[PDB]
Amino acid sequence: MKIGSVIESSPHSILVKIDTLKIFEKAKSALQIGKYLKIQEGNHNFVLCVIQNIKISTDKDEDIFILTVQPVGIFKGEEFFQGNSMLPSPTEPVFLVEDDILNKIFSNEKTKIFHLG
Amino acid sequence: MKIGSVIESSPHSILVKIDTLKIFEKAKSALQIGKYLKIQEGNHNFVLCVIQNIKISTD
Repeated sequence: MKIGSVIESSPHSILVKIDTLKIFEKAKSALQIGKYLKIQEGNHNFVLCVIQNIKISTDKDEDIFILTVQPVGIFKGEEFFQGNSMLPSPTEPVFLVEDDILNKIFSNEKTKIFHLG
Repeated sequence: MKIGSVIESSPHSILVKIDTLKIFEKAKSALQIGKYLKIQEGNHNFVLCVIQNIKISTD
């Protein structure tokens, strides 16, 4: 919906399809190797994944963008967990990710904060 | 029939098919990690099968 939908799947990797032209160029800053994405995976959950490979298909008049992602965890409500088993199926949109949630993940209340960089 | 038919039979895996998109939309809630399906296998002896973390391959 926001950027695209998932097409294929596997017990180790997830394959995502992204529309071309305006959508890719508008949000090309956040579409790089090593960054993060979130997938709906049902109704109220969300699965966090990291980008590993980006390709463009043009042969046989099939111009489209294809991404490979690997999950890292699932956050339910306002808290983050690790080691997710439930995984998304096709017709599931991807809704990008912001930086405030990343700040919340890496710096929780108390937890004996020790800064690194 | 109910969901689909069998494409390939092999000693280690069975390749199955789904008829159309409406069936997939209705049964999306039951095709995911660790879900179970049964195949006819002759007259009445059903065979239980297991599927992986996600169960799809759109082609």
